[PDB]
Amino acid sequence: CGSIVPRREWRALASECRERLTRPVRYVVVSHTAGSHCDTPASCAQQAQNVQSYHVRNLGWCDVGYNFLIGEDGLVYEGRGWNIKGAHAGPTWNPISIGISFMGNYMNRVPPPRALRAAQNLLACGVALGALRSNYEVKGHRDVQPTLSPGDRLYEIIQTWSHYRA
Amino acid sequence: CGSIVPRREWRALASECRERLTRPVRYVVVSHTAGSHCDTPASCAQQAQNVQSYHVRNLGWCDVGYNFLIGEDGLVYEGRGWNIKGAHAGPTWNPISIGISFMGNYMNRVPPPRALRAAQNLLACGVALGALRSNYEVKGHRDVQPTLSPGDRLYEIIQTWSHYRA
Ligand SMILES: [Cl-]
Repeated sequence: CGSIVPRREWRALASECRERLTRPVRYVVVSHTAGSHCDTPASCAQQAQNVQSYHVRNLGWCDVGYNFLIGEDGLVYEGRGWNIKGAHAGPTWNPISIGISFMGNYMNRVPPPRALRAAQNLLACGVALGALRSNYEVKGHRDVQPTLSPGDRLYEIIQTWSHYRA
Repeated sequence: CGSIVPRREWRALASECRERLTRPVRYVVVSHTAGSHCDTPASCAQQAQNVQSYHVRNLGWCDVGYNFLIGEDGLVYEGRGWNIKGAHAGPTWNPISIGISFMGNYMNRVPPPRALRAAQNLLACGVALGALRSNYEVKGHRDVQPTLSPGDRLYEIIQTWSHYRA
């Protein structure tokens, strides 16, 4: 499901994280990377590489912090996946959430419809696989942490999603 | 289920097809367009437009002949959809099948894994929706019509699919 781009396909470094999420997960936190935007499979694969590079080598993390990344190419990029706890929303929310991050800065841009489609489809695939609860709740990154993420315009959109709860 | 680029998004001309398929459909016929390939959302949306233009304007069909198109950008493009009979495999197979076409020429190229993923994912959602049978069968275009489509290399791959039946 999701036609998710797997780790090796975007040339990811090997994970070394061990902490597992306890399925089914009840929460989904939507962020933005506040990094560069990308609109092709080649450029978004490079961008997921860059995001992981910063988390791995500079911040010293066991892997890219997000469970999944959404490109403006309309594709979902595998981060830590469904079963591995992320590092994207702080110690309160990391073990009870799935963190999906839109690659870009969305204070003054909206992501394209195909990016939003990929995100909602990804969440449906998480329900189908048992990784998410049927009644999962979507939160903005700014609703759980002091941050402008996921950006004003993207935040406006996710507030209209049927599973969003402030 | 599934993420599909809708007709209006790739700026399709309005369909005038009326004849319906009978759910659930038993057969899926995999073609290639034998035309240009594309690996970005912008270029693949244009390519779906070009394919439809040739079918509608030159061949005089009611819409693009394919039920769905697959781009090398990794996205699925809505053709006639799940419920409308296509024009892709001749009068014997058109009324009993779903026609999916990889946009490109795959005599000497393989489609990228993300294109293959998009096609397999699309068929799974067809089953989930009830548009396809649980036990649908995948055929190559050359298995039902005299043609090189879907191309030697693509044909080699679909023969390895679990629902393939020569
Ligand atoms: Cl970490």
